[PDB]
Amino acid sequence: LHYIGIDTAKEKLDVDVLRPDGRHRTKKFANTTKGHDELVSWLKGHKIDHAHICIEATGTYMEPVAECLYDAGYIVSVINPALGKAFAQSEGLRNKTDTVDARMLAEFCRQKRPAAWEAPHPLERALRALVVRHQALTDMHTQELNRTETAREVQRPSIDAHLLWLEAELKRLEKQIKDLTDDDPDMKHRRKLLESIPGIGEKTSAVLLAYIGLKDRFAHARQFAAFAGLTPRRMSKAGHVSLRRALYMPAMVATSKTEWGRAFRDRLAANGKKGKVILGAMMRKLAQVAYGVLKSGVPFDASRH
Amino acid sequence: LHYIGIDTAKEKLDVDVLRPDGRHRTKKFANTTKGHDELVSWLKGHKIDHAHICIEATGTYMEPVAECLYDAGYIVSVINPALGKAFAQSEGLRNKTDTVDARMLAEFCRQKRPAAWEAPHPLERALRALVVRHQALTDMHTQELNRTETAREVQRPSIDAHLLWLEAELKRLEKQIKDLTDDDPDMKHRRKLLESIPGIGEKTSAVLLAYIGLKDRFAHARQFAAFAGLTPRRYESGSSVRGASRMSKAGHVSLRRALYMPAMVATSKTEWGRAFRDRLAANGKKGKVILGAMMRKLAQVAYGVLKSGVPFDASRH
Amino acid sequence: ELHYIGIDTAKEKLDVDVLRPDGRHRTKKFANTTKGHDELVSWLKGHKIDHAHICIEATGTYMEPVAECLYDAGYIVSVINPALGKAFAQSEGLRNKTDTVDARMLAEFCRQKRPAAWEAPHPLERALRALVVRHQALTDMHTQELNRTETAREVQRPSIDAHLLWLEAELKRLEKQIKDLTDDDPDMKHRRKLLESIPGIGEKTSAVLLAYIGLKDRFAHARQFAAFAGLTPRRMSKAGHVSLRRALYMPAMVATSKTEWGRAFRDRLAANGKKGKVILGAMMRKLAQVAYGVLKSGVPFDASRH
Amino acid sequence: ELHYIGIDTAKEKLDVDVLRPDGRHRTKKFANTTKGHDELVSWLKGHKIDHAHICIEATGTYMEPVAECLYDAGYIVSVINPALGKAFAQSEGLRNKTDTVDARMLAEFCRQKRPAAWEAPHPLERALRALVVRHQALTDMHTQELNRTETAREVQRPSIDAHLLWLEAELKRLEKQIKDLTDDDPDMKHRRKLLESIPGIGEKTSAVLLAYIGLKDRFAHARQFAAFAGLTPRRYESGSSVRGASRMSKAGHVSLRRALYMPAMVATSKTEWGRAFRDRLAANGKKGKVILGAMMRKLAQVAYGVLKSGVPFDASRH
RNA sequence: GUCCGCAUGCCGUAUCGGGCCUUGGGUUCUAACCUGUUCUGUAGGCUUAUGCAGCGGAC
RNA sequence: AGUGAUAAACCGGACAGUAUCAUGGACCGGUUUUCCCGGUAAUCCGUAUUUACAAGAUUGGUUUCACU
DNA sequence: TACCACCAAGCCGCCTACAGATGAGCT
DNA sequence: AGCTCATCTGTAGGCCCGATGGTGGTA
DNA sequence: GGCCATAAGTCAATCTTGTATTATCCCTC
DNA sequence: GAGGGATAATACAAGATACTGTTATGGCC
Ligand SMILES: [Mg+2]
Ligand SMILES: [Mg+2]
Repeated sequence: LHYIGIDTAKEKLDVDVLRPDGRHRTKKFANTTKGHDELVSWLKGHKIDHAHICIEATGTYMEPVAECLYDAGYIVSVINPALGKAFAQSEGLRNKTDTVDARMLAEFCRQKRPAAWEAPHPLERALRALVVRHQALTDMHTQELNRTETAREVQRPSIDAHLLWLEAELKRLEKQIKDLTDDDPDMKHRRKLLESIPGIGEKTSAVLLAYIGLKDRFAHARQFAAFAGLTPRRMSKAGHVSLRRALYMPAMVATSKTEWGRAFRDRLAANGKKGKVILGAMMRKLAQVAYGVLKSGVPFDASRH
Repeated sequence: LHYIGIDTAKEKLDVDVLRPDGRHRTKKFANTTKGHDELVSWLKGHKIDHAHICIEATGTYMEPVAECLYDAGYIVSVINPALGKAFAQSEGLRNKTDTVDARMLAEFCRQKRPAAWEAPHPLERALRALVVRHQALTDMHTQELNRTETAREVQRPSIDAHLLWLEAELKRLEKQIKDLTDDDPDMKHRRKLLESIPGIGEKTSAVLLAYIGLKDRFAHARQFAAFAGLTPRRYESGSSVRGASRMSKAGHVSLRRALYMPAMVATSKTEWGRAFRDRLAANGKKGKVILGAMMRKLAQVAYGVLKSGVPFDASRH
Repeated sequence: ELHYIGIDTAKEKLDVDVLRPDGRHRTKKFANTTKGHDELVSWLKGHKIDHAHICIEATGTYMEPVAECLYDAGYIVSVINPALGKAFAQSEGLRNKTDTVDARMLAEFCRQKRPAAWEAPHPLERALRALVVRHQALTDMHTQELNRTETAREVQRPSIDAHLLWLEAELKRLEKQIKDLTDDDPDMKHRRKLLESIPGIGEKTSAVLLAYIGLKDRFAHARQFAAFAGLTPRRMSKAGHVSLRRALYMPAMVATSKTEWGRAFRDRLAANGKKGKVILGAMMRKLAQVAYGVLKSGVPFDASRH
Repeated sequence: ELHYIGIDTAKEKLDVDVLRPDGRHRTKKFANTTKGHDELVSWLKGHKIDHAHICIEATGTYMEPVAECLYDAGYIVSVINPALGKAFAQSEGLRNKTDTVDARMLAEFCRQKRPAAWEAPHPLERALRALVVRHQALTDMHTQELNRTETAREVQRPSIDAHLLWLEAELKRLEKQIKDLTDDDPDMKHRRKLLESIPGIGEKTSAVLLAYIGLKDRFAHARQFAAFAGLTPRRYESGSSVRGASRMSKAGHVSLRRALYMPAMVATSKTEWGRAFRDRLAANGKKGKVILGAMMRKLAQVAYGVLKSGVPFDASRH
């Protein structure tokens, strides 16, 4: 088994093979479809038919080659970049260059032996992309709302026109998301179970499903809550902001309007916890119950809480 | 002469009068048209005819009251908020650094006697409003344009549609600005003089007018350079202390923002610009340091030309 | 007919800025020397300046001679805390810092703020403080070498031991020098005896307190003295003499632990639910206030009042 | 066959964690005493642990005796830079319970990395470094008092003058004690003579350099000794976009880095080979202190070079 | 009711330190070239939230 | 200490933002310092958007409960 | 009358000015 | 043998630990 | 079956990669 | 003569004040 490290850039790839005997092989490639073919050819050139490849999450510049090597039939791992930086410091490295990083990643692979990566389902990729687009347009719509507060009279026609455009466009995406989840019989069913939870509506169901996916990729619900950066360490905040920000207003709706939510708020209030500390706790709980309900395959039963 | 201070908020006003004798008269008001009428009456109630009012520039909530008192005929000073905080710290070592109350503003007014404020011409306000809007739409366009780079294919129809809208809207505002400056013969002429400067185009001239204004508010061109936050901040003391000169940045950000690309166009493509670039480069100045220097020069020539009242002359450089 | 004068000070040079009643400025630079200081007094009297308020920032000890020179000439002198000067320059909206700008900034500070006048301290006050701060300097150095013995290699120990002996001997020499100083003067002898009467204050703390309070009662209220040490909260401000605050911590600790009036104070705050160091912080402030109080009363400490 | 052991050391206690080949752990705490260390060795020999690789943090003087003990017992001992330990913890997960490193973590550090073996210094190497470090302490105290002389009150001056005389005498005594140490050892005498042959390196710097280089040549290349002193430039590059500015890394012994500044200033100013080097970089757009930083690195590298070569400084090579 | 006097209550997390560890990247390849801003120090200044409560005195 | 179970309990302060304010040090002519008066589109002192923007990554600690 | 162990727990200042080191060539 | 002068904006990471003074109690 | 008001409000995740602005010159229909 | 593309610059640090929106549910028409 060889151990390969790839540093990624927009234009180039730096590759570092670490052979069983211990010697290295290094080569640069263009980060293109042609270059990716040159890479696989080069590996099979040196009779490397079994290898574990390690690569940092670097924008979306690492995604094409990761899929290419997965299809060629290698074990690919796409590591969190923060681990890589810490590992470099554990190795005592005194420089940051592309060839240094590529070699560092081969060692990371060998020593740590990280979990294998799997390309998401096309529908999961599509759903995620729409949910991310929807958040962007909501942010822009909120920016333009803030402006109406202090807008001059001459500025106001321009702002009103943009708000109309943004509202139509948000409405269009919400339909595109609905059509996506309705077509797939799995997603249609899984979304309806999420919405059974009091506090989770149309919007929050789409975001949860976009990050949970189709299959059960988490073994336990507490892992999903960790993935969202909601577990304490203060909250770690080591997880997707898009997922975490989506849960805040549902947390308020639950703690206030819903029966099971109030119960949680009251118990924590009795122990002496402040407003946002309870909301923090409820965010984590919603995440954890969301993954719970899906595993069960059964509508939200309030009796358990 | 009385010295009044007004601490402003969205909803409420807080007023503190300082009498010549030294006694105070304080009263809170609503921040409404009705509220502002009570204030003027309450001052004229206590036979306060001549006063110097000092308000701090918190935003658009304090503009109506400032205009109200200016019309009532009092002297109004609208002060930079950072001066207020600094003044409080000059008044003692153990002062609260999260408040400047109406009393503090009355003392500020007495000690410093700040320069009088003047309500901008309706035409100047309109121009500044459109220019500020244009910059906001430019920023939103840049955001969406950055997103095209890495966008997923399902996202691209949405982003493309938004870019078309934003481009059309930007083009509408540009025409709306042009129509404003053309309809006033003072602005039409002043804008033509600015655009005679190599490196100043349609977009930059509109910014420069919005801040320079109709009248000549500044006595000297160097003051306008300071106003934009472009002059180098010297830091020297005795023999030991020798800090490095840097751009002060203590000035209007929207001006400072507008001049960086003009500066880069001047030093690269124009004769008078390259001349300046070469001299500083010889003297050992780095690339972006020369841009900073050219930004200040453009500001200072912009004001100079308008004073001179004649097109840009290269012979002066 | 009062002029306003600002002086920015350096090791070598002075930068003077006279602001006249009519509102115009006169400026000149002088050497920071005895000869230079005489030229300044002459230059002022050559412009017919008899009355003037002079403002100068505390800048090491490089401004102490000129401040004394002008005070003798009959001018009003203010020595301002330089943190105030900086804030004022910001309030004035200045965009540069030079020796010429600062001299002009200080003349305006003088005109606008009209700060309190400065009084040159008594030679005895000036000597007592000199000895006390030197004593702390040696204590800090002794503590350094004492830390070193913990982890010292064997070959280093003869050197460290030798230094500890020398420092201990020197510390006794100063303690005697301080005792001799506050025995010759009848006023200091009485006042030092009054301070020691407080349970929690001994030989060392008494001399520190006497150095900062001084001979004459230059504070109006007790909390003013507590603020001068930086003990009043705002969480403690720290905006005061660190050498004075330093000196009260261990006195505070022995007071709350092994005195009647201290334990009484500790218990009161313990009942209301305060942490250990919060009570010490509180006792430091209280010790400062009582110390000042006892002196103004002029009678030994009485526990009844607390 | 090989076990991996981590030890977490405090002043009073030792926490030990043995990682067995199979994967199970053994844990037992000990006193940080001579009795404790003998108990530890017996406990390992109890469980038939003959070959092991122990990993300890370099926290100071409290961990040195147990390291000595285990080295003599015949185990492989590694004494790691604590900053590596903290970084290793963060490489194991994103949301660890604590940032603290424990004996278990150290045993895992040992397994994954197999760090280089530690070697107990020679008594004379230990003596020399101790004296040199004492000399730097007294120099700093002497500097303090010199600064005070400037702005002292006249009543304070008798005390400051007295202390200065004492410190001057003690520095002089301790310099002679260093000279007597190196003169008595024929190896150290020769190596010190070689270092002084370099223009820019005198008595004070040669002693510092020996204290960190030592009797035997531990570094494979001279550039590694420059890295050891923290004198090499740290590059920061990625892709087209990311491009930081190279600065002195400073990841290394401050004592070395402190010692070489004035030699570098003497070399670039007064010596033939150092003026040559100054002039070349000054021909490029390099500032004074930038050139000084470069010369500091060069002196470290040449110092180690000359010792390895075993022959006095040859100017021809520069 | 008002104005002063407080060694009063409420508010208060001091300050100085010490020791130890550190085996670059690229190149024309290791005492060469490109890439390099040391280690620390010193002195001085600091006048209430009397804000609110108590308590005492005067009118 | 390891393994399994967990929609329970203890630990938990989310994101995104918006608007607005800013009159150099000095130099060149008079006076013969500055100030003041007159002049400054020149020279020396300058690392923009006082947080420029975009994208991607993130599989808890512990307590109960079983088994070794 | 002189000597000794103990209290608290490691969690945060703002400014205005200053200075030293070592080694090689020159007196 | 003693003296002078060469450098000026600021910015590595971690882990282990100790002393101060004054008083009541003890010898 | 459709529309509005309300709940919280002091302060602090880590990294790996990218790109825009305006105005004048220059080349192409 | 109008329309569109290419181009210049790169280590980062260092002022204040006033404010607002998100979603999902149980209430109301
Ligand atoms: Mg990378
Ligand atoms: Mg000064």
